[PDB]
Amino acid sequence: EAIKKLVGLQAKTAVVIRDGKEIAVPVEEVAVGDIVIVRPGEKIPVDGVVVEGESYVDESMISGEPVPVLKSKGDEVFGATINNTGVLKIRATRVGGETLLAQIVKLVEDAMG
Repeated sequence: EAIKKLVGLQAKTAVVIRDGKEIAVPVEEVAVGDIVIVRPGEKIPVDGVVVEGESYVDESMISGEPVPVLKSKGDEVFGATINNTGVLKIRATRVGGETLLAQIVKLVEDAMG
């Protein structure tokens, strides 16, 4: 439920493109600037901006909106959201405690702490 469910929704792994090749890494190893590749059906692991591809993304777990949202080059995407329809390449813009999800968690933890 709620916040506890959100923490459980965070990605644990990512696939980054480094030195011209895909590498699967624990999500903690993703850096701002990394190019991440996300396949249809996979969780977007960090916040970022689409650099390649076009796909409907399911953001219901954060925004509560049941209808997925079209993401194309230049659009922002959020960690923990689910990529639905097409492969996306995304440049990471916020990772770790800086993601939207992490900021929500922090807001609640701080207020209730």
